[PDB]
Amino acid sequence: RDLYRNTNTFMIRTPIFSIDNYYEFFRKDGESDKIKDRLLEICNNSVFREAILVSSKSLYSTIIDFCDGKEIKKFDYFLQSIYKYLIRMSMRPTPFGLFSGVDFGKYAEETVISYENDNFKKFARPDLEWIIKIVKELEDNHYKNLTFKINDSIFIKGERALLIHSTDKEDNNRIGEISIRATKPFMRTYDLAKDGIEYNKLKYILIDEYSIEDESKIDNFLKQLIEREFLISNLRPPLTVLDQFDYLINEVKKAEIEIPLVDELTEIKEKLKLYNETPVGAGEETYLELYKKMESVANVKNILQVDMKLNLRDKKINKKIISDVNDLMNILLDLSMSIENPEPFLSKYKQEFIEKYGQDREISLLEMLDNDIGIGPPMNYERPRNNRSLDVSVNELLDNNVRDYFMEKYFQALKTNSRNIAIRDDEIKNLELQKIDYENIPDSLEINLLVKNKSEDNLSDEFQYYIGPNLGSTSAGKSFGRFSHMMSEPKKFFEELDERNIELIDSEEYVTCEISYLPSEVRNANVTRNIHSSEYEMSLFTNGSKDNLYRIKLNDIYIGLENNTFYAKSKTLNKKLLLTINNMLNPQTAPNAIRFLNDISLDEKKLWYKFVWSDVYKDFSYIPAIKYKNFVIMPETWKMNKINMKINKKTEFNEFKNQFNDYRIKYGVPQYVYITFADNRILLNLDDEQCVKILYHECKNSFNEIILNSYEEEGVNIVKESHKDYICELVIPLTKIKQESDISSLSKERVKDPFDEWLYIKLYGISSNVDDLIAYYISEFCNELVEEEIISKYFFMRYVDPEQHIRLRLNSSQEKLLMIYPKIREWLSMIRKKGLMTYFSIDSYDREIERYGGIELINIAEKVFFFDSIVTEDILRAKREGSFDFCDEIIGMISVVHYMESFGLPYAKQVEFLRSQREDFKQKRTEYMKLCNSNKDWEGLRESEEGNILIEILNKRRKIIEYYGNKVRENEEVSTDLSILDSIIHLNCNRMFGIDREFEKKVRALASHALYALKHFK
Amino acid sequence: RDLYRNTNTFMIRTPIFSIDNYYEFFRKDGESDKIKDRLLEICNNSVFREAILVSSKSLYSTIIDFCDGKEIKKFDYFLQSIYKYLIRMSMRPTPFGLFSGVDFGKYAEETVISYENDNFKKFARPDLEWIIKIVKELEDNHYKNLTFKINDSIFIKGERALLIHSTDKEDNNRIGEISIRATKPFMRTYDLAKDGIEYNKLKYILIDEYSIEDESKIDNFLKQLIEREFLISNLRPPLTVLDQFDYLINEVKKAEIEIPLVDELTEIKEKLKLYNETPVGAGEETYLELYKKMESVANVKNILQVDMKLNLRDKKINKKIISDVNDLMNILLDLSMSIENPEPFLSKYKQEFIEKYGQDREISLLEMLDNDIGIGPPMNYERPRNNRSLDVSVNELLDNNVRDYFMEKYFQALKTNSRNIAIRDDEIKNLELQKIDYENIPDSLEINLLVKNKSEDNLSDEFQYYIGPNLGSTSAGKSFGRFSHMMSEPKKFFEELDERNIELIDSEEYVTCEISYLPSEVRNANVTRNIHSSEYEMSLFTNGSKDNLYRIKLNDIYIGLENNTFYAKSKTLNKKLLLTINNMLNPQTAPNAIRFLNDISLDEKKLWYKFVWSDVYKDFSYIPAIKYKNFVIMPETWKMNKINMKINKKTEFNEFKNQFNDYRIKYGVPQYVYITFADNRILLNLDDEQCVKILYHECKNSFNEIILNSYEEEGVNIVKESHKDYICELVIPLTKIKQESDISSLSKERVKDPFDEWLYIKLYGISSNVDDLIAYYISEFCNELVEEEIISKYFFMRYVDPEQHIRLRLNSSQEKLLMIYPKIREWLSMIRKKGLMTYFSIDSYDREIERYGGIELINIAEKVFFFDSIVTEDILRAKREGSFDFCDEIIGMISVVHYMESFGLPYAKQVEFLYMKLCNSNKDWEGLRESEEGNILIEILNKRRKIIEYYGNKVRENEEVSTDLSILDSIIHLNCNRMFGIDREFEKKVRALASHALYALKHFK
Repeated sequence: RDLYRNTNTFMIRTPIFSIDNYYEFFRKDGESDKIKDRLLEICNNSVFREAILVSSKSLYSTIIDFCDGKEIKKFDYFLQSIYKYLIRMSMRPTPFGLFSGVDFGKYAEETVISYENDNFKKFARPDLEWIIKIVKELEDNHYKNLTFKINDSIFIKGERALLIHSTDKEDNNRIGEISIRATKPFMRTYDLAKDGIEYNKLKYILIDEYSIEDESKIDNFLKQLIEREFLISNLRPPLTVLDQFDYLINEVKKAEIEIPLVDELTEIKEKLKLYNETPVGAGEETYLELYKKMESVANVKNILQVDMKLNLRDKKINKKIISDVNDLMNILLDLSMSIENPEPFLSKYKQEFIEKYGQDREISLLEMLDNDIGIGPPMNYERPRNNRSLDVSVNELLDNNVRDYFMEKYFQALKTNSRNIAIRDDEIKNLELQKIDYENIPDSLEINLLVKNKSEDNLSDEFQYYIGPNLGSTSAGKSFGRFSHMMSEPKKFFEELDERNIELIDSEEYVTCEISYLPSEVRNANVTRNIHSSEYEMSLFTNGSKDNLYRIKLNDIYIGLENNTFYAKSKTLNKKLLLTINNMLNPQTAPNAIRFLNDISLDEKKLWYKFVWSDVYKDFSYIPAIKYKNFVIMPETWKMNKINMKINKKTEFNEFKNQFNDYRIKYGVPQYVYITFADNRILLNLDDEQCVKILYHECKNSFNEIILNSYEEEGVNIVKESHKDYICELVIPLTKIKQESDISSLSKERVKDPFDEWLYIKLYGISSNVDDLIAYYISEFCNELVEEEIISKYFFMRYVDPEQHIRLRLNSSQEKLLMIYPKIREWLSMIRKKGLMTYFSIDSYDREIERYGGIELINIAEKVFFFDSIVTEDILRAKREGSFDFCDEIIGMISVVHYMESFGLPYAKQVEFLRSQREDFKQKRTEYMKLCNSNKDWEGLRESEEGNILIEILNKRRKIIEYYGNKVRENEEVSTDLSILDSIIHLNCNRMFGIDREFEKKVRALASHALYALKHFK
Repeated sequence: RDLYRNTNTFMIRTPIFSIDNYYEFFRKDGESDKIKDRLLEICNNSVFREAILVSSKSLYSTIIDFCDGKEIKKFDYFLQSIYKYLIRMSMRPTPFGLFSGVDFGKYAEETVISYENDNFKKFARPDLEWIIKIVKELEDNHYKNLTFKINDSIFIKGERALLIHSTDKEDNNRIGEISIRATKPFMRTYDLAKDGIEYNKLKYILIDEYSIEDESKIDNFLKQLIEREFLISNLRPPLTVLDQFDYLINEVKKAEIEIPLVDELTEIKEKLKLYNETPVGAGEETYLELYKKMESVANVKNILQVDMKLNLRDKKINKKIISDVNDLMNILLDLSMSIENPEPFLSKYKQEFIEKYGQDREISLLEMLDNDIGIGPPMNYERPRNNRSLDVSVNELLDNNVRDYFMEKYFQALKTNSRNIAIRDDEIKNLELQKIDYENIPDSLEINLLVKNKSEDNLSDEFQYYIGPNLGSTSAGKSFGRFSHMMSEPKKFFEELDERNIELIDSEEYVTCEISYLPSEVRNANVTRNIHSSEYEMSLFTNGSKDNLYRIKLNDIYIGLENNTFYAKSKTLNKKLLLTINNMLNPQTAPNAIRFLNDISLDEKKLWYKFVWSDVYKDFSYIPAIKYKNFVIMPETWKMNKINMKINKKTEFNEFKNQFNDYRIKYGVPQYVYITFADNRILLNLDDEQCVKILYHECKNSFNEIILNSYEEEGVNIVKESHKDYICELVIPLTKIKQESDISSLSKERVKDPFDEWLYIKLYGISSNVDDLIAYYISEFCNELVEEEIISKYFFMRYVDPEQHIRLRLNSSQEKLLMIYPKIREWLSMIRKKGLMTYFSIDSYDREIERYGGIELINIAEKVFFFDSIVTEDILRAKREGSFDFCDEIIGMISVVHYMESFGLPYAKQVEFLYMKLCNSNKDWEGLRESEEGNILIEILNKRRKIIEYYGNKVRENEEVSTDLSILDSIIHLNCNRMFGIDREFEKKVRALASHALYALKHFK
């Protein structure tokens, strides 16, 4: 079965020169091997010169001097640069500058890709580093004309206000939290600037309502907020519009400011329009005029960004490619089921969240991630690291059968001297792996493919695929967003993706939202400006493209768990958010909030390019190519270490050369390899290429990322111009086929200080005597205090920190509790002297209000816990006194059944409730069916006087549970009271038996079979 | 340079049959391949029959039927048993039964080992299961005649008393503690039976002093103590005497009991003497008579234990062997430095011990290991597991360069199709590993070697060595003690080991102590009775061999740390204990106390047979042999899994046979291999060998312990009888060459309850706003309580228990602390409402009495902490106001130097204990007082000076205090914590810079 379908279009990538320029440069067709000579004939190529100019203006100036014949001092460093760019212009399809370009194709019944005469169109635009220099300059002068909004990242925490990264930053301050004080005039500003205010309109209101007299005090105040980016002006362009520069000119035209600058920007816009029409190689002088004019307006290092479009004549591929890729995804998703814990840090974080907050609350995203008021971030987040000493250990738990399979594959490959390992469908089927569930399949993806034709002599589309060095991406659209200004109809592309996303998810519960973010170092944002079609937008440190009706704020995002998976909800909308980011922003370097919102959008989905064998082979210096059918998934690879290569920074060439030839002979390294960083394809039978090799080896300390990969050395290239071959990469986007409380964390209702109506004691060192201490000591003392009316009620339960303890909670007034504490000390000293305990502590009681039904019902649940304590004490005593001889399993079963009977869950439901969560251990059938039958009044149990004692104890608890059950059903705001019933059953088991998960599981199984067998009697 | 020297002697081990009996049974020289005929011929061999009789009387009875010509039921099961025993009699030197024997050799200038005609002596003696079956019967009938002692394993905990393993146990009970109530008449008996007492003398004291009037009450009391083994009778023999049965016959003569039993025991003793005189094979009829006599006295499964001595004529080996083993030990101890954390679980336990008890306390062994009053055992101990939910993840931290070295070795071996990997001294020297220290080299060891002539051509001692399957032992004499009754002069062997141990350790402080333990399942102890020459003995559940002067009791042992290594000490002796166990008792199944005492004796020593490459190759299904010079360190090995042998329990033979022949060719498995369990050497070219293979493989589910190892296929055997080869194994023992408080844990002095004169508050949620919370809020509130005289003093510090918090401690009376608690509540609510904290708790204050000098000086240290808190608040406030602008590093250095100066540690010591203008304290910090900033700083610090001088003089005045520099170091660590919190890097920097500045000032001091 096919799991994915294609979209309407795909991306084509291709370098500017054919492969012939590469082989011809290594003297393929000419005897000359002079160091210069050819070096002059490459610098006479105008397309090579213009490509260098747009990328590195320093290296350009050296090439001019070289053609002038001037002495160039380094020359060594000069050759390395020229060689590396000549290679990168012929061999690396990845699009950058003018070295490589992009185009968009369509699926067809045949493959044909061709170049037109009018190949290569330029798309130049201003760099964001340059634009934002002008924005700051203007608003630093003319702010009285501007309109301001509050920064949507703001968080207000007590008397402090915060932003997600440091602004107006300081080396003495970035060592800790940086914040402004939330003074009353700041809180007034926060309400006025909510949706934009004119500067003069804001100023006079503050001067009015605070009198001040000194006008300069308010000007100085507002300047601080603007300079620290708590206020954002209208001039700053959105990243989500199609043209940031046109936006800025429009805004300065609305303000009617700096009229001389408006003309200069218009002239720059016209010069830039002229430059984009010049063909490649003709633009050199035109670029320098524009670059000089822009440098005269704002002096920054980057100024211009340039892209180019291939402008192909034909651009069709045989849709057969989609049937092949669907085969690959099946085997990879099957293999993904062998890893049991693929995200160990996020999985640990769920346990911390549940232990703090339970299942029934939604928590503010910014509170939750805070170190002081939250639980902090996951332990692998490096922005504001978690300051707690938590355990960082992890294990993904690979299946030992799959570890064996790949190790036998490796051994057989070495023994037979095979350069590749092949996996096969029927070999994987024999592994007996668990099948993937549909909800775990990822909803869209992108894969990068190099395509070569396997034989022209068969006159057929026999294609060989290699997965590209970057593999792909986790969502369709991320690779395309960077080129939205080059697409003919970008809105129609993203509307399709948005429609298919909405089609795959639950209707009416979800809305789509885009995340947009401008970092402090704005060079990084030049790849982060893109179009989108999500309904809502959250724009941080920038103006948004959306109207204020569709604007979202970080302090409005609440996080919850459902089905053990995280979701995000907007409180103002009361909608769940489906979150998108249409660009290749790296999550691991973003602030923790953005990284977390990225992570949870992929929660419980498989990551398709996380390969199982990666951990099996991580220690080998050599790995064969891994392939499936006609896909090469990973290339053949070699790496270098201090054992196999013996190199120092004091080592020298010729000495390295001898040492490296021994490596090539020992490991079989072929003539062509990639050096897997930015140096790429190296020809080893050429001494200048080994000079690149040694310089990298020696900077990389002879180990660091010195990884060699084989070249794609079979098949032939599919893209041709006349007779010249071009190397070509496809990006294929795929979409999944569809298969049919307001109580705050520190409210005084939730958290009770010591002696604030409750005294909460932890008793340590109890494990050897737990049952005698409960049944005798605690029972007598607390039941005496109840009769003297000193306390109204108590309950206890057993827990584990490191070390086991009893938790004992007493309820009264603060006055009465402080009055008796001296007698509690004497009591606990007497217990210690007998050796029954070691030490104790007093703690804050944190009330689980939402779990037991809200602020009304938890008062009744705390009475239910009081009566269940008494019954437990009485059962433990009668058991110790020998008054009956039932096993622990029988007492558990009877207690569970008596709970459901008194809570009022009718028999038709009971079995299904005790299911949904011992077959040969039922062999006591007659005993269990006799005892668990509640009919008449436990008639089968009352048969023996031992059983009569037992039921007369349990019935002390009955009437309060009935009352609690009726109120839970009487409440219309509470639903699935079966979750409340389940919670109180766990606590009774804890009280009687302690922590034993297998024991509790046994009691619930062993009682579903007796209730089932009583079907004929109900 | 040689690290080890030989002892006077070594052990020789040899099977009872020559290897020719193996090849002749697989038709080496025979055309016939019938299963019978040969099956009849071996069953007519008298040595084989008696060997089977001594080991399994069941199978012996089947052999007799088979020779009587009856038809056996199983027959197939009959074949595999006879094959397995014939092979084990021919090929496995490990001594057991009559299958194999032992002898003791001496070193010489040349090797010659030869059998005499008088070979093979029997050494039969009774089994302990039978001895103790008889002992229980007598002490049940005749207890009134016996003398009794307390069980030396006893522990008393509050009102309960406990033993280290369950007695009179119950399957419901064994899951938890089992104990007797320590009632007053028990505590009286515990004093009376200290040195032993007669039953009547004990009974009538108790009856009198408790005036019980009903005599039967005390009888029924003492019977329960005896049945539960809280009392031990004189009849029960020591495991550490030479003959347990002669001891038992002697004690019943002293007691005069049951004289009709005593003559029967004496006659059993006589018949046993005659049996030991019979040659092997001649004894079947005499064994059955003695066996049936003994079974008539006590019916139990085992009854008799038998060994045999080889009685070699010649037994010299060339002393050259000792030089080769020194080379092996050099290269192995060199490799051992590549692993940083080889005992991961015990290192965690050292951290938990430092956390709970610190560096200055000695803790009772049975308290420390207790789950409730102690910290429990290490997390890998299986006898009462640690019930705490700790993280058990562990890592040994192998050096990445050595992993690379071994991985390129393995790749190169597979590529060249080589069957072995060789390690070399110069290759290891290029790894640039750290050098092993002399204190880490283990004091003694034993190594097992199979020895072959590399060739006969020279008639020369060119030897090839294979390390035996069990490798060796951690201590000299562990392999030997099991044969103490067969040695000619056992005391002279064990005396020289004790003397060599006493010579290696520190004089005067140490004594040697033997641990002896009898388990509840006594069959396991038949290998645990041995002689020793240690000065003291601890005997558990048994009588000892020593007088009461030299008896040690388990509740007398205290544990401490020194130099980050554990030691054990006796409180009565006031001596450290050098602990010995001269037998192969497995520590991993012993009670937690015995396992911990074993682990102590090896702490911070290397374990020589823990091979580094064992972790690197653990995932591979084939491994070449690892060798060095002329040692094969590990054999070549293959293992089977569900990928390479697709077999199931439903799989039939023939299909297995075709499946396996494929595996052989793919992996190159040779003709002879060991199946590494109790089936051992297999000839794969023979079909019944394949039947043994498949039978094992099916039960082992095609995975469990199915490891194949190659045979020692080159060289020739060195032991000959005329012209018959025997396989021979040596055990070489070696010894290292020498290179020249009374305050209990729950005393009211130590632990203070909440409001018990101390109020101890932990404040959470504070990490964003420390320094402001200290300098303003805590400062202004607590100092105002001192002015009111509501509290006498306070101090604070910063800690982590996962979450960061402040620890704030206030001192007053209980009545005053309960009176003001409402205002403390109002105070902390206001701090919370500003968002400066989240929640708080009240905790017990556990005072570090021994760290700060004992019960008197601790009261002064707590005043030093009070004045140091005030100075920290003042410095933090002045910094926040900007009254000075020094770096944190400057303030740290000045405070450290001011501490040493005011504590009175002179300059000549300061640079040994650990900018120039500021740290020069001369005149009156005159270089600092020059600026106004420096005058403000120094005036704050001088608030602290007077109390530190007073404290320092009292420390030096108390002659009971030693290394007062540890007190100064402690209080300097606290000052840094208050100002900067927890950052180990920053303090290390601050101290380093201060030392450099003080050293540069030598001309000025």
